[PDB]
Amino acid sequence: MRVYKPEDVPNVQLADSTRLVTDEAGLLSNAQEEVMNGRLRAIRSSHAVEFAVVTLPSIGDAPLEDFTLKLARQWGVGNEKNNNGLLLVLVLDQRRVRFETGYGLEGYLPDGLLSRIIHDRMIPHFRSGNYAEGLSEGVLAVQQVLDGSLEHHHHHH
Repeated sequence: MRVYKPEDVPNVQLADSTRLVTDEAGLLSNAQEEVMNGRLRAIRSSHAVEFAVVTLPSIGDAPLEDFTLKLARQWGVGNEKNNNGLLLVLVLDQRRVRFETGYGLEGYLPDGLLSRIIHDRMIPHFRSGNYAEGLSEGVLAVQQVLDGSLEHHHHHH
């Protein structure tokens, strides 16, 4: 159990803009991460959306929803409601995940929808102990929402 804060997470969206995946919890693996990289990168191109996935061992007593916002803002992807940007953070000691949308995804992915996706895919796996399966299908769920709506490479500004 190691406590993590926003500036304890490696700022991948400061350099790794083609990966977007961040495993600190040690729950994912190179294969799972690389397959997820292709998914996030596909969205990063097709829908132009900055979708970053992060996993942490523990946040301790830190507020999960506020945590995601703080991390997204410093990375830019959520800096006072960024257009096509979305953050995802998993916390092992809490067994919970939380999404963070800026403003450009409000016409696609509402917070409530993202909250439901947690119950639809993440929870059933976390109950079985499948953290990797929960994350992967949680990401795929968000992906398919966009993939089904934006039939063509769509750029906002």
